[PDB]
Amino acid sequence: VTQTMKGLDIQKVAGTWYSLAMAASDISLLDAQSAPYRVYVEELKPTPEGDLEILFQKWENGECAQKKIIAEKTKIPAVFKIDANKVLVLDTDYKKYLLFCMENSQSLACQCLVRTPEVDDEALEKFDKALKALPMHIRLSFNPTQLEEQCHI
Amino acid sequence: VTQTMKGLDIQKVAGTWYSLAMAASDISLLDAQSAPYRVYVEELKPTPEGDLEILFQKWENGECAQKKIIAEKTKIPAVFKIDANKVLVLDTDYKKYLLFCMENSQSLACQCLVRTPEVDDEALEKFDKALKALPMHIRLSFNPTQLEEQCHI
Ligand SMILES: CCCCCCCCCCCC(=O)O
Ligand SMILES: CCCCCCCCCCCC(=O)O
Ligand SMILES: [Cl-]
Ligand SMILES: [Cl-]
Repeated sequence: VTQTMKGLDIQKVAGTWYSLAMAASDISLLDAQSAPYRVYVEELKPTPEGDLEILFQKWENGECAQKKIIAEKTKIPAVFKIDANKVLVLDTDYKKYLLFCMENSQSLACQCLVRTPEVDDEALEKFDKALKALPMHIRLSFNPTQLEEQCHI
Repeated sequence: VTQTMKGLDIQKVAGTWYSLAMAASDISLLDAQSAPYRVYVEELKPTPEGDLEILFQKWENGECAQKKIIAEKTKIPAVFKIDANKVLVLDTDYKKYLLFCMENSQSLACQCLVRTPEVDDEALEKFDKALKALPMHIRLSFNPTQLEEQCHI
């Protein structure tokens, strides 16, 4: 991944987000409700030290689980680390959309986050543009009804 | 779907094809190996009367089944009917790629077929252009190894 947000101000990503689209290098990373990278972002909670707490939903064992993880800052404002993985922030306008990618050490999943439960065509175009450079083999997007449901069911 | 092949000569689609990419209006139409529209085209066998016999693979009950169906001609050269559905041929150059869609009566799945087990970037661009007009919520594509395996496993 060679696209990062220049000048990212992590404090201004605080608050509510919706996983409007997802994409991944391998079909099995997103194909089932219980696939490893099928994660629905709910809320971003930046810390004063500049770590990113993430609230998300994940389907585990026929149930939509509410989950929490800390992404630790690095020397690069647009790149965080997660234990189990790099999180890279590609692009955001803070008020409407955020594009990000997660990568292990060849598995890659990226999302288009939006602030409201609405299909934002401009944000999906930028998402689409950013993926043109990436070896993606699965793409999902969700309608506004799914965006307001637990695990987008 | 409002894109059909003007002047389609059904006889010249005869022979070998590979399902390089698939897309569908609903995630559950393509998300599992056993999803209803997860069909891998193998061979097209036009009949003299101008019907289209289709050989395809489908994963049923932990097994890759070899299957056969007849798409009946209509008054439109680019549109066929299948019992269980309209099949529409959007675009083909006969020698390299064929784009088609299947629709019931709101469910819609489209494929990019190629002649050889190769990622044809030009054909994927046209596939991408044709889908811009369609309400797709899932896209898959397959690498050359998967293209040469039963059910693209
Ligand atoms: C602005 C960055 C958004 C990052 C969201 C990443 C989601 C973390 C998912 C971790 C997977 C898991 O813990 O099961
Ligand atoms: C040029 C047209 C290509 C058409 C291929 C259609 C595939 C048919 C799949 C039917 C589904 C089923 O019978 O289970
Ligand atoms: Cl999209
Ligand atoms: Cl594609």
